[PDB]
This record gives sequence, C-alpha cells and structure tokens, in this order.
Amino acid sequence: MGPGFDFAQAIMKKNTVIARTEKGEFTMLGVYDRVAVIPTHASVGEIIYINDVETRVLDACALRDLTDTNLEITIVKLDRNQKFRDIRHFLPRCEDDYNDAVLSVHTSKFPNMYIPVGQVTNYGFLNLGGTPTHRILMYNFPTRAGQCGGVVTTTGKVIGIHVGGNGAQGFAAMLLHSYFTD
Repeated sequence: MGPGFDFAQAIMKKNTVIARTEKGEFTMLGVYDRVAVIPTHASVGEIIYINDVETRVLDACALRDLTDTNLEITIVKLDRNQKFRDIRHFLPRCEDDYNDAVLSVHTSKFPNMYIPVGQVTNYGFLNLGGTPTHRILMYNFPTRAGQCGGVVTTTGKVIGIHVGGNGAQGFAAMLLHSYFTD
C-alpha cells in the first residue's frame, strides 16, 4: 500500500521459502547462497521440507551471544540446487530501535500476509517460553500462532524474524550483518 510494504514484498517474493519441521510450518528467510534462518524452536534436524521438497540440512547452528544466552536464531545451510539473492547488505550492523516496521508471513495457512506493526523497541532481555533470550525487538501488535519466522523490515532494512508474543506484544530476534560473514 506504501513504500514499507513495497520493500517487504520485494524480500518476500525472492528471499523466502516455506520450511516444515516436525514442529510445524515456518516462514524462512534466505540470506545468501544456500544459507537461511528460522527460529531455534523450529528444532531443525538432518532433513527439512522446503516448499514441500525433502531437503538435506548440511549445517544448522543455534546462535547464542558471548554470555552463552539464547538468541533464538538458527542458521541453516540447505542442500538446495539454487542460491538465494544475496540480501546481506540490507542487514543492520548494530542493535537499534526502528520506526514503522512491517511483519511479513508466507505459509500454507497465511499466504501473502503483511502487518504494519509500527514502532520497534530494542527490548533486549526476554524470558521467551521459559528461556532467557537476548537481542529481542518488541512491537505493540497482537501477533499469533503461525507468524513465527515472519520477516521484520523497514524501508531498506531486514531487521529481525518473529519468534513469539504475549497476546498484546510481538517479539522478534535481531538479524545482524555479523551473523553472516562467510
């Protein structure tokens, strides 16, 4: 509807796949080459479904900060026959607050879904499902089951992936450029 939705759509149409694990269907952001991200609670194993195709997982790493605190991001390398458009230049270098973000989701249940979530706070610490978690972004939108893995963008930046909510607020794990240096 506006330039925020334009940037979000451009990311969704080229840099997402539908990922299915034993724990459900997730929006999955492809970052570069065969490297993608998903919330760590997806519990990626040795085999994942990507757009309903059985795919070997070549590597999966659940990220933690240097305090050994959960970040809720898993970086997955997929045995896929095709590379993602490289979007690393759209990743922030530092922890930050944002104005006017969009949360975008694409699954079997919620195709072509875009949500203007408004102001994004650098919230920091969250007890997420009982797990101490750092680098959390917060938005005042009542997000629901089925939006985990959704991409959070502003114009020109891909800033996080949705990992939870409390009924009134939604929470995303930060994406930082330093997670994807090769």
